[PDB]
Amino acid sequence: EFYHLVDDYGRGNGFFDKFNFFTGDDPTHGYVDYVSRDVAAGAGLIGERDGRTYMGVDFTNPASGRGRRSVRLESKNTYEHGLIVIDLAHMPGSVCGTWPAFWTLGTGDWPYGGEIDIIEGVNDNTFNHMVLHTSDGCTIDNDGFTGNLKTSNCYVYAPGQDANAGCGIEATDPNSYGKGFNSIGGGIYATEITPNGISIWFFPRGSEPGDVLGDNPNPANWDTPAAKFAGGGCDWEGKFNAQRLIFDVTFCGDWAGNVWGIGGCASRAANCVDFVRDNPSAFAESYWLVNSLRVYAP
Repeated sequence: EFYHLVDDYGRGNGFFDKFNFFTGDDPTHGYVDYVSRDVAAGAGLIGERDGRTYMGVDFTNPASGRGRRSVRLESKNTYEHGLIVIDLAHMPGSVCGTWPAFWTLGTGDWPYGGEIDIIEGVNDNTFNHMVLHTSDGCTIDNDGFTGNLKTSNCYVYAPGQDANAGCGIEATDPNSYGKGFNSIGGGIYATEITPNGISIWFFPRGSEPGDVLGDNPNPANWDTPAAKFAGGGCDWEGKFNAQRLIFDVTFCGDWAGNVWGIGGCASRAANCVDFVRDNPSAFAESYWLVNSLRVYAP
């Protein structure tokens, strides 16, 4: 009643069988070499670790070619309305030069089917950033969530914002991302998509509701979400269509590479690319460790 399970991703190979591995050049122009499932398996980039599904990057070899090896998985199934719940024991760390994301992407030409970034950040970020990217004509209200609103216009080319900033909300818990998240053993991110808006809850390890992992979650009884995107400034139903789930870690590129120079990573090397190419050992923490991924429908 309210929500029922429609898709449990399981773990290991059964989990990977539910995704297509993207191998094209990075759309965000990162210094990354997305590899095939076979190559990933052969490189230790994907697998299982004590029952948890693992997806990481090459932290052994000096990089060459398109960039450091990683994987980008995009789900075979798509969902228009629903509740996506991911329980993570570990996510890519706050590593200089990286840009991990767990997100959703609509069908058709971007940004017309919408995009939802659930877990995303760069370099040595502390806080998670939850963000929507849409076509023109979608802004959100500033209430109903605990995070800090950074940009109110979800349009990817919104007038007063950096290109492709979208409408983002920054989480206030320092354990919501990277280093901190991993120090507590991770947690759960649940995101609900309805005809009236999107909500994303973050439950640090141990603080989750008793029904969040079960077969009939009821978000209506959960604590205030970390981010909520709603309001009359957007036709929620028309701005987002069927979404596929995506996991990736890219390096440098349009965001991480672009801000390398003004942050705490500037001292590691003159450029982001030089650091990522020459310091493989730095990326050992850049991996996802999934306990479960389950999608529900109303």
